[PDB]
Amino acid sequence: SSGIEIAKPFVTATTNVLSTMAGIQPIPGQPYVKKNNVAKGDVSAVVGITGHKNGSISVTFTKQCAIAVVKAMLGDDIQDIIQDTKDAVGEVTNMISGQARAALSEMGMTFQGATPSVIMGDGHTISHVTKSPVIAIPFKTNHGEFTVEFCLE
Amino acid sequence: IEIAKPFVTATTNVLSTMAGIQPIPGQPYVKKNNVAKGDVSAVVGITGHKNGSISVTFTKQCAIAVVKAMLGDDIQDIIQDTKDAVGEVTNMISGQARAALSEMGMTFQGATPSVIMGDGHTISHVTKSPVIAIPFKTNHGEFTVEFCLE
Repeated sequence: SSGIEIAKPFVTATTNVLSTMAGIQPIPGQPYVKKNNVAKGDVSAVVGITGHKNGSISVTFTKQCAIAVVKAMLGDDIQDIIQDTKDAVGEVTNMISGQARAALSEMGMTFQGATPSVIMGDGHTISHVTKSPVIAIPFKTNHGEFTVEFCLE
Repeated sequence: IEIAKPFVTATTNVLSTMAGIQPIPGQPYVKKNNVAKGDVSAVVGITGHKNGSISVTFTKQCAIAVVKAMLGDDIQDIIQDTKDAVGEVTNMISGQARAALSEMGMTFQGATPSVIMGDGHTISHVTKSPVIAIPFKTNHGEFTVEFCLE
């Protein structure tokens, strides 16, 4: 009904991508239906999906976690935080989209994926515009937290 | 830039019909920077003929004027109201732009939008294609629509 029942493909994709690319040992918590109208954080990414239903996948990182991801993927010494954040988080997001949609296809649901966007600025908010509930999955890592959100309508 | 025209048509039509605002389009250009900076943005993915995205980045002044117009000046919660009003505008820009694209032989599906708030945030499109930006002037300040296709 809410979409919480199909959280697994999104959670597994997120865990696998962050593990592989960043080595930050992501640990998902329990999915929940978001009751707040915003995700608040420091680096976010978002990518639309289309299919039998249309929706979106986002990830909102704490500053520490986004920095750790960028350092793990491109090296401890950060060349240009804006460009490297765009590139590293953008690739992570493309990979989460590809892997989550591959998992969904194996469950008989084909989705296409749009191009991601990366948002920066301390304490920005991102809000999904949808008639449906938004499902959030919080994560712990070795270097701070992030949350994955998705919706389908 | 011919491919920009459906996005300009949709933007101008939606803001006039829904928000009482007449945006004056400038010349589309290829972005040379890695970000668009602003106070309220919205973004919506598209798929089909190409995969891509449509975004809009507003100065605070312009975003407030759009939200007030759509809420009949009865803003009760700026966060919720911005989400709803800018979200609806973005949904309609996507729908109308894709209808105009279908008229030029390119069929696209649209994802659900997201609305971004926070003064001086940036949004960056993740693509190897060039990003096209269209500047607009209004009675309430500037905004820019960007899109990419790959």
